[PDB]
Amino acid sequence: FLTAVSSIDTFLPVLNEAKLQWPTSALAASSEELLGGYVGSQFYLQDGKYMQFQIAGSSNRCELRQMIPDGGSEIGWAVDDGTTHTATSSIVVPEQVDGVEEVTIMQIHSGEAPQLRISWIRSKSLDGVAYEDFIMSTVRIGTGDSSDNFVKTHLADRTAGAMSFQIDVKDSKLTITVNGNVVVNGQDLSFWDGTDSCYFKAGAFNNNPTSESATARIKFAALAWVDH
Repeated sequence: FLTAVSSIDTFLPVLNEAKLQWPTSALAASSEELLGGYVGSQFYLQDGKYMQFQIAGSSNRCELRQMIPDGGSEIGWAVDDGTTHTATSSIVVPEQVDGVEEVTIMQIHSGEAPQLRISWIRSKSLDGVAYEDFIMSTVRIGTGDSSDNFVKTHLADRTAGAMSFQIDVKDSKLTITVNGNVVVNGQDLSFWDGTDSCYFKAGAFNNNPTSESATARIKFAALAWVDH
């Protein structure tokens, strides 16, 4: 059998506060199943140290969804409760195979929409400028579909080596730090004031692939979700 992510200590804190959704939004493994050695080609310990997610198919996913710790049910939090909600990761995004076009690797999501997606993108124009093989943030500042509902930012070109991300939400402001540098500084989340159903996600959520069989693959060297 492939080696399970829970066979080492590194990911136990996040697995204790997550369920796995795979290959759709439906539950694949409870927190206790994750801590108890759930494993497959979609979710296994790679190179002895990475929690690796793999998924093919349009809008399919292999993704952790934040839960109340210690076997609890789904968590929901607010963007302006006075605390800081923080997700920290170290991610190796390998070169993606032909057919994979965009992979969402971290989110803030709520009952009805994603407040934030961090995604790898093969190629895209942002604000009249072309970028290739890069990491992007997409923030929703409304629920509609026109462009005024989104703020998109080039976070970094994809690197061979691990790339760290810190997502901080405090007092209706979002900050994203990449490799220790603030890239998104205090993006307004006040559109979501009153929402108490937000939560973190991380893994691989395959968006708009050109082929249904192309398998997205994302490796986490570290992942934690905390409330300060």
